[PDB]
Amino acid sequence: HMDIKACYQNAKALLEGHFLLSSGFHSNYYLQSAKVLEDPKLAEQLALELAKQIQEAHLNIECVCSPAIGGILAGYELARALGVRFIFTERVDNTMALRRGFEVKKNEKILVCEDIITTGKSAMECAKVLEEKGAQIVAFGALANRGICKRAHSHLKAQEGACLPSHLPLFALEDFVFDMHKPSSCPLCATSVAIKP
Ligand SMILES: [Zn+2]
Repeated sequence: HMDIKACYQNAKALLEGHFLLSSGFHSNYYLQSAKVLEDPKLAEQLALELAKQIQEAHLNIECVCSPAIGGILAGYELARALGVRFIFTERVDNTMALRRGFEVKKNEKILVCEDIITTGKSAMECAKVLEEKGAQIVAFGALANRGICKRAHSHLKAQEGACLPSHLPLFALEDFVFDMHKPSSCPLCATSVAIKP
């Protein structure tokens, strides 16, 4: 229904250039999700669209959790759209932890939401914190997917670097598949220097 790519493009959330990503791969694009989430009206509309997919799955989500900082707004709007509670994990002494008095009930059905899933590494660190507290991780969610992890309802395949488990669904609005080059085989490196975004 919502034109996802046009939303991100109009918001100037799509940076074109030469970037060294967290996976070690070089790309001609980078996504700045904060440029979309800056607008609560856009964030709500995207979260309502995401919730439709989640509800079709009948997973009985009781709580949405996000790893701080970037995943916070997306997960929070998703929790509002689902009519459930929202909690977040944060890095304390360089390790993911659940603070702020947030508590998890034993076997609480939690969806781990991010603003964007690249490798799914931060989402996995968040899920491990919750599982150790007795929670059941039933799904992963994101507004945008980088085509590294496979999302539900897509004909794309999971790639090298994917960290999310194969037995749990990932729900995302769209796949933002960019050129991914190995650093020793990057065509952009011939013309410019790759910078960390
Ligand atoms: Zn390069």
